Formats: sequence, C-alpha cells, structure tokens
Amino acid sequence: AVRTRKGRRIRIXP
RNA sequence: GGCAGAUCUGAGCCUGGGAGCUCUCUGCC
Repeated sequence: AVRTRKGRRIRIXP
C-alpha cells in the first residue's frame, strides 16, 4: 500500500 | 486474533523525507 503525508510520501508494503 | 485498504489529508513524530515509528477509521474471516 502507498500513502502520502502532507510532505512525506510513504507506503506500507503493498 | 489474523488479513486488506486509507492521510495537502484521518493525525502526530523523525530527517534520511521514506518505503520508519505510533494512533485511528472501514471491510472481510
């Protein structure tokens, strides 16, 4: 999974 | 208990600014 944090672009494995 | 999805947004933190830490919501078994 992919996720963004108003600045920091993150992700969780798939 | 396990699995899946989610952040100019569901929120905060760390600097390296990610594929890290914590919380929350929804769905399924």
